[PDB]
Amino acid sequence: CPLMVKVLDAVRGSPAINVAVHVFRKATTEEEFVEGIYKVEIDTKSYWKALGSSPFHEHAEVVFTANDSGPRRYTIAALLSPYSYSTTAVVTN
Amino acid sequence: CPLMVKVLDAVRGSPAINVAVHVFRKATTEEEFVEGIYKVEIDTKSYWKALGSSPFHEHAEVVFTANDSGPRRYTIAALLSPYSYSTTAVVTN
Amino acid sequence: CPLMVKVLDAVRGSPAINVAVHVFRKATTEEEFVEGIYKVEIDTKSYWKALGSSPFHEHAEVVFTANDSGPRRYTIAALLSPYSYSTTAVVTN
Amino acid sequence: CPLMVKVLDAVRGSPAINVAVHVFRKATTEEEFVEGIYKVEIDTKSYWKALGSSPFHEHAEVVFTANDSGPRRYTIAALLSPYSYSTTAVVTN
Repeated sequence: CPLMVKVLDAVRGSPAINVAVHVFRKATTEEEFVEGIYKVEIDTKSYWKALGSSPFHEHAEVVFTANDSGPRRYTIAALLSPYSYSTTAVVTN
Repeated sequence: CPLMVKVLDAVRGSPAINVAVHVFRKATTEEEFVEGIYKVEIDTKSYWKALGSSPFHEHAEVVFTANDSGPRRYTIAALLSPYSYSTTAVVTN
Repeated sequence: CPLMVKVLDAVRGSPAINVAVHVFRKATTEEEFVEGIYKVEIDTKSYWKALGSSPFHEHAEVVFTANDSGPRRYTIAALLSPYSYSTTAVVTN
Repeated sequence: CPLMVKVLDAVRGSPAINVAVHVFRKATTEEEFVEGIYKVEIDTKSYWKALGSSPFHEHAEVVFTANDSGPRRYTIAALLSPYSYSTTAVVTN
């Protein structure tokens, strides 16, 4: 039972490529698989995550306040987008 | 029982490509598979996530306040969009 | 049962490529696999994460205040986007 | 059961490539695998992380205040994006 994978075998020219090839062959127990390829996070927020095993167990008093306030400019040209013969310009006068 | 996969075998020219090829062959127990390819998160918020095993068990007093307030500009041209012969410009006068 | 993987075998020219090839072959117990390739985080925030084993157990008093306020400019051209014959310019007059 | 991987076998020309090839072959117990390749973090913040085993156990009083305020410019051209025959310029007049 052979397995064969061909991706972009013969490439002639000047391309602009993003390639992600994931080949997986397999064969109280737990197994976890977390694969992440080409992940972009520009403005990402996580406040409470994975607090753990029994936090704040007894009479916890938590006062959490969060403010997202301010001039923030995120100017991106060609995010995760390859180009071959083009003109990518960010002109901020 | 052979398995054969061909993606973009012969490429002549100047393309702009995003390629994601995932080949999977298989054969108290738990198995978890989490694959993420080409994930873009510009403004993503998660406040309470995966707090864990028995948090805030006994007489918890939590005061959570969240405010999203402010001038934020997210100017993106060609997000996850390859281009071959084009003109991608972000002109902010 | 042979396994064969070919990616970008014969490349003639001047391409601009990102290649990520992950080949996986396998065969109280726990196994965890975390693979991350080409991960970009421009403005990423994590306030409370993995606090551990039983933190803040007894009569915790936590006052957390967070403010994101200020002029911040993130000007990016060609993020995770290779280019072959192009003109990437960031002109900030 | 042979395993064979070919990536960019014959390259003729002047490309600009990022290559990441991860080949994995395998065969109270715990195993953890954390692989990270091509990770970029421009402005990344982690305030509370991995606090440990039972911190702040008894009558903790924590006052945490955080302010992100100030003129910060992050001008990047060609982030994680190789180019072959191009003109990458950051002109800040």
